[PDB]
Amino acid sequence: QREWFANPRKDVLAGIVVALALIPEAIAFSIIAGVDPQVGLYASFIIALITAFLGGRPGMISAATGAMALLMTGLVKDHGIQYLFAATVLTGVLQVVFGWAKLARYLKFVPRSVMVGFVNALAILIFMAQLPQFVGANWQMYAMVAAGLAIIYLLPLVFKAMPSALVAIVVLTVVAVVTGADVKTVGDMGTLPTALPHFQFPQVPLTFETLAIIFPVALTLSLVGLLESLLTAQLIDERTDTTSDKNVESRGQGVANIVTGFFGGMAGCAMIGQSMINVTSGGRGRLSTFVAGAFLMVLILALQPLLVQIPMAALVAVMMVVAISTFDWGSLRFPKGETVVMLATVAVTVFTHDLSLGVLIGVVLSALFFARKV
Repeated sequence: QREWFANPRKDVLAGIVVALALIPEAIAFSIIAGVDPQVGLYASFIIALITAFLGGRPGMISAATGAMALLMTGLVKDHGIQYLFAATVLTGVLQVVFGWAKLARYLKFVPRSVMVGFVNALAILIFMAQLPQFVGANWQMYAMVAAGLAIIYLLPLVFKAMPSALVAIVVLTVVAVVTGADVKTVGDMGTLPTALPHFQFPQVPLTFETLAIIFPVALTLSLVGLLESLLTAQLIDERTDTTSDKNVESRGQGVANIVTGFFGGMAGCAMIGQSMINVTSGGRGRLSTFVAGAFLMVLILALQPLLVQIPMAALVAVMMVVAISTFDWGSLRFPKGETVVMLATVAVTVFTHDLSLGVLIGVVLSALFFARKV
């Protein structure tokens, strides 16, 4: 059976840390995808749980990332936050289908140009998503986001193994509350969780015509999620040692997303950064991810009235730096076609504000170049 409970002392702690790092991610990504923070937090929780029990690679955090959100942001403003639920259920179904058929090894065939393009487009789309918080501008917004970047970039050279983003959020919250600053707070953008996720059958989609409109986004969500899970897995593999079956990982991902969709949640996948922060801080057990999700839920339920008071400048700063962390690649001075693919995805996503379209043209372009090679 090979199932363990080794190193609880470090796993629990690591889970706590990455949970504290997980809250603002889910809230923000929820706002970016035009939906309530509740959906993102729920998603992170239940996904972390189910992956903790059925995941392939232990110590890998699967919660809620922009890589999923920016693919649903178009589905929510055209059909609603609930066609999203259907799409997440179907996504999980496609993932357990992908795992049952044992097709993970084919993920290598996916062009690097398409992937790097996806990453770039993703990041700059994050940065662009932070812009509608500046169109209605009070100088408190500017001052607190600038001081946010400042404290995030200048404090950690003096401090230790505790996030500068944590200090940023806490300090800016305390300030905004005490000084009574006039700025938008998170509680305005959407409702925050006040109870446990209840079984919400997607009462909002209807069979076939729904299928015809959620199948593409479920496909892209599934593929992106399995890619993310694959690379995150392999990086944890390199960091330590494992013979992790990526098929089992894909299945766990699938089931997770399925029940997530059945409990009023978003779509989720593996998170590189938080998995790395986890393994670096001593997390290498399933209890790490479990405690991540659980302590996430407990803490967001605990700080709820304080949570809704958190100023939007702090979170827009955190997103502002997560974008920067995501984008920067090797801007090479190389195959013209591949560069063409990356820049195509980037430019198309930038112009249309649709990540799915960038992915689509990436796929078809890579296919054309392939036909030209073959």
